Amino acid sequence: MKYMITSKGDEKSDLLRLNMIAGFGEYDMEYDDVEPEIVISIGGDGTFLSAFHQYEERLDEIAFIGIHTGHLGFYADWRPAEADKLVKLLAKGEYQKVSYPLLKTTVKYKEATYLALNESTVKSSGPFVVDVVINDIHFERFRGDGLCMSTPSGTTAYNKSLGGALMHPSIEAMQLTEMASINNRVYRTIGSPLVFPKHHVVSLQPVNDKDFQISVDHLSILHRDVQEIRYEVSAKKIHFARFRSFPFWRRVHDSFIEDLEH
Amino acid sequence: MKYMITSKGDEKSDLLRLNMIAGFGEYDMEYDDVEPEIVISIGGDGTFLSAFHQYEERLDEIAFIGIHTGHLGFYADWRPAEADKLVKLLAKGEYQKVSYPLLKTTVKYGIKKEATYLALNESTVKSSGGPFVVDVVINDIHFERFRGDGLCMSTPSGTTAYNKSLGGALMHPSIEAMQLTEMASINNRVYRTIGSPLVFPKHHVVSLQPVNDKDFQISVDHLSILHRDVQEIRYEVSAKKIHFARFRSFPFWRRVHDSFIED
Amino acid sequence: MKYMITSKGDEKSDLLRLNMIAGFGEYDMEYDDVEPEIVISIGGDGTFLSAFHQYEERLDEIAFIGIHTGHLGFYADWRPAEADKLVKLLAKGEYQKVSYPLLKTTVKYKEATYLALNESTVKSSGGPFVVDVVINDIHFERFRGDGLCMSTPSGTTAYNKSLGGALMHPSIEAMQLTEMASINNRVYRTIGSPLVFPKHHVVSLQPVNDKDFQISVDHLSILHRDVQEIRYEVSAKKIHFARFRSFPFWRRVHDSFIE
Amino acid sequence: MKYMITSKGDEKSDLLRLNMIAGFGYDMEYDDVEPEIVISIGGDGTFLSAFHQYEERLDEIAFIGIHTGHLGFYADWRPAEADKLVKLLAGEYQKVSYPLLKTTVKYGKKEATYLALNESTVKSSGGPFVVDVVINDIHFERFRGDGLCMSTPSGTTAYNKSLGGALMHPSIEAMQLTEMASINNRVYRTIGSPLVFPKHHVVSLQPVNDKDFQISVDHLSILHRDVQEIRYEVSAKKIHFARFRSFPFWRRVHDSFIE
Ligand SMILES: [N-]=[N+]=NC[C@H]1O[C@@H](n2c(SCC(=O)NCCc3nc4ccccc4[nH]3)nc3c(N)ncnc32)[C@H](O)[C@@H]1O
Ligand SMILES: [N-]=[N+]=NC[C@H]1O[C@@H](n2c(SCC(=O)NCCc3nc4ccccc4[nH]3)nc3c(N)ncnc32)[C@H](O)[C@@H]1O
Ligand SMILES: [N-]=[N+]=NC[C@H]1O[C@@H](n2c(SCC(=O)NCCc3nc4ccccc4[nH]3)nc3c(N)ncnc32)[C@H](O)[C@@H]1O
Ligand SMILES: [N-]=[N+]=NC[C@H]1O[C@@H](n2c(SCC(=O)NCCc3nc4ccccc4[nH]3)nc3c(N)ncnc32)[C@H](O)[C@@H]1O
Repeated sequence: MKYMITSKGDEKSDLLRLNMIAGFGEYDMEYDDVEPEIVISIGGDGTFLSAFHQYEERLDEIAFIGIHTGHLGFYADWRPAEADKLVKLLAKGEYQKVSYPLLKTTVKYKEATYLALNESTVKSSGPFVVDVVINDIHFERFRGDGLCMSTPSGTTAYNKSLGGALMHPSIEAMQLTEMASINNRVYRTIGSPLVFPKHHVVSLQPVNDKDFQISVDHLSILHRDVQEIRYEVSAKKIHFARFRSFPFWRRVHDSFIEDLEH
Repeated sequence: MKYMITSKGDEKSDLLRLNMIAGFGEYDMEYDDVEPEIVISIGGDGTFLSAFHQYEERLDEIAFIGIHTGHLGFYADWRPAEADKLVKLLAKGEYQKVSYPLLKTTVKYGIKKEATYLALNESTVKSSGGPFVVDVVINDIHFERFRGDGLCMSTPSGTTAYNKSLGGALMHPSIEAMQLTEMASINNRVYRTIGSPLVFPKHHVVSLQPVNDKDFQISVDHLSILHRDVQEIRYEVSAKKIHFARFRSFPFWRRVHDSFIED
Repeated sequence: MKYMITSKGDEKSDLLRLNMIAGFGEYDMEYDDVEPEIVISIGGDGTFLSAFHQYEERLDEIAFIGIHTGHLGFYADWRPAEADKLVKLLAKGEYQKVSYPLLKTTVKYKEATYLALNESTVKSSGGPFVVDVVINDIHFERFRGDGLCMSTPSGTTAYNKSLGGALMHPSIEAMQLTEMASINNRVYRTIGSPLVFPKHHVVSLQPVNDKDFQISVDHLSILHRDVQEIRYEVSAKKIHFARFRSFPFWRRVHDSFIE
Repeated sequence: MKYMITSKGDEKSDLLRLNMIAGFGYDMEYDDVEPEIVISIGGDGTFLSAFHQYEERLDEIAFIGIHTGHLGFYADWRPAEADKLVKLLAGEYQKVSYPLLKTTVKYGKKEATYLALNESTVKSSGGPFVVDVVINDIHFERFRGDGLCMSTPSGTTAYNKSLGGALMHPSIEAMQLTEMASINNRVYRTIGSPLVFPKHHVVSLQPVNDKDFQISVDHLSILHRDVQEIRYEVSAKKIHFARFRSFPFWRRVHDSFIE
């Protein structure tokens, strides 16, 4: 079937990319970059995030595959030495598909919609002060650096560094974590990370400042005259192609704990 | 239908209990503390915790109701003044049922029989005196070697309890999962731990296996007893769920708001 | 003696400033913004930091007084109405001096020294922040996250607290280093815990690849390019406060975060 | 001079112990009653016992730590260097002193005083732990949770570390307070952040309802009934180490947690 391969930029990612295209030359797989069914990412998680947003409009007919050139990633779980096996396994078209939940970021000032794979942070452009609304009701009023709404697969990313909990991707939910919150007498926050299920809307409403630095995954720009920032578990899901059992907790173990065989 | 009422023990709770019983008497409601279909807890979350474990063999045929006599609890929603409105909505059967996930705790010993436990809040494992050292095995795969005070596995509804004090994340009780939080992990070179709380879905099994000491202080909610000659402690989301009689619409996040932020 | 008064810029601060100078000249008080011995800050903690950075060269000859026009701060403690008796006591020279430790920040590439009253943070200029933490000419860890924060004892109740740092009394001559979203994994293992360093201890931050950092000293943040080394140590200079009443540090902490 | 050696219990410690004593068969006499030099073999736990065993004469005793297992913060030296320590001990060495924690327990009778090398903790006797934290005769917060930990500077790398506390260099004469599973709701509001108190500061823990507490001092933990007040302050007494080579505190922290 149709496929394509993305690259990080360095010689290593480019060389391996050309190798796989050559390998698929002995199989009935039409190389296409405008309408593929199998997107392969070579490099790191950042490279995977780019490939996701590059084809976020066709997540329905695309199974993503990750290859890490450097250290082991959570989206890039295939080794460069296993590229030969990858080509032969991809040829038959035999693979189970695994779907991960996504985050729907809606900004209201014209309504814009963004799909997050890892997280969607909201900072200020001075002091960051907003009001957290959960399903059309007041929960708290945040003051600090910002807020981070993470996906299950994204819990191991920025969410982890912010003290958030690690959540298995089989769970369809989203997690809200604080970023350098100041818990004084005036601005009281929950402190603890908050995990929201489907059909739950987290609305971030401004207090006095309308300019907020809204970021989505690997993309961070400045939005102007913002009135409301909505968050909910998107109906859209990213599909992966598995040929080998590589448990999510193993990837967590090999990343943060230890990797004895490497 | 059959029902029973549990009381905290104080005057206000016992007083409210007697009047509710008399209230149900004016309808088709039989008092039965052996096989109740409805269990009403009057007091607090701790009192509600006792009522749960009192009928943990009949959770499939029981809809629980909580009434707080003091401060607001996550299980005891109803106000004592709403007891009159409660006794009538129950008699008519004008209510829906909501279910929260539970935690299954299996304790295996040396070959003596294993013992299983259900938790509404959480289940914790600590040492019997010295250092607490266990191997955390996730789905038959080793994850970390833990050294510290203990480990806490919490239910979704139990996240607002001991879990939160330990730095755990607050989960919505609709989510079928379980959360593992550390209790003062040394987290060094020899005993490297994840640090972050772990949220496990259904059909996932967390195995705690002894390294040296085989005696552990195992706690389930309010109950905490010493277990000797332990070879394995298994955690997994139970297939059994606790059922709540729903009348109003009290948001879980509002209860969190009223308890930790402001009321 | 030779004094001066700084203002936030608002109407309330400027009015109270003029109402203070008028009562100042009523006594033996020569206004001097060149050789001051008493600096009165009117506004908030942010206004106080400005008054501090305005006279870093002569900190050993100046006693500071903070008056909050807005909310109560750890520096601006005096009330807008308590400025009446403040004029009298300040003229007779009865106040006691209280000294707080300061943080020295040196950027290396000809060096560039900075003094901080609250803290000094180092973040990346866009990409990931990866540096090597060197304690006393010995490597301690390789950090990868949003950045690091070296806080003064008096600055612990500020940004340091938000980052999970500890609150230490300003009578302790030390500096505290806290992490900013450390990834803390295999190849970038970090201590996690906030580190408190005494005097004569030097914390050197060294780049790995990118040498462009967003160095921030208190209220200002400069995008330093071509950075080779960032050194932190407890400065020999200390800020002096004119003590009139008795307002305990832990009491100020209680009023802020505990209600 | 007079000396003595304590053992952990395992064969690795007792065998190494007997080998060292034979090495002083110099002008060194084995005296466990009035020693001038105390050598601990095993781990930090073994060292703690040796400390409390000779807390009567801390001013005239230099301690040496040897770890048969993994590296400790008090048990510095590896058994491979045990021989070189013998020749060096028989007296070319300096003396390093670490601060200690004084714990005072009042009842409702007399009072009890204890010295801690690592930390002192106070927990409940079964139910919820609820106390009032009083700093210098001034109320600070009403704590509710598992307990509170007051740690020495050298004890920060122990229980304090696991509780999310800050790491302090043992040259800083202070004490650190950390929380144990604080519920931190609207009725029981706590600071959350660890608190570092200097000398001459008294932290008083006062009961609210229950007066029975599980008070621990280092490795010892006993139940105290009818407690009226638990006072914390930096002790005037210090523990003396016999410094041989140069093993920095931060390097020792690195080898424990970073590696
Ligand atoms: N790969 N990539 N590109 C973007 C992804 O990086 C992840 N991320 C980020 S991006 C948010 C940000 O403000 N970064 C500021 C500087 C920075 N970016 C980093 C990216 C990776 C590791 C460290 C970083 N520090 N920060 C952190 C952090 N501290 N620890 C861990 N992961 C982070 C985040 O999930 C984002 O999706
Ligand atoms: N006064 N003044 N100006 C500079 C002071 O800001 C204090 N600070 C800062 S400055 C870092 C920054 O630029 N953060 C972006 C969002 C922000 N800026 C703030 C400034 C003051 C209070 C809260 C802020 N949040 N952040 C935080 C934070 N999260 N919690 C607490 N205090 C913070 C810090 O102590 C510094 O000395
Ligand atoms: N060695 N020795 N024995 C006494 C010392 O153990 C230190 N400690 C303690 S004692 C507190 C306690 O009663 N914990 C429950 C059982 C326990 N003891 C331990 C000792 C070392 C590591 C883990 C432990 N868990 N806990 C912890 C902990 N989690 N991480 C690190 N160090 C701890 C404490 O500093 C005390 O001085
Ligand atoms: N009856 N009854 N209640 C039992 C419930 O107490 C909750 N819990 C516990 S029980 C564990 C324990 O033995 N802790 C030390 C003594 C204790 N018990 C408490 C009960 C409530 C609040 C604080 C407590 N401290 N600890 C804590 C804690 N630190 N913060 C918050 N909640 C806690 C836990 O969810 C358990 O289900």
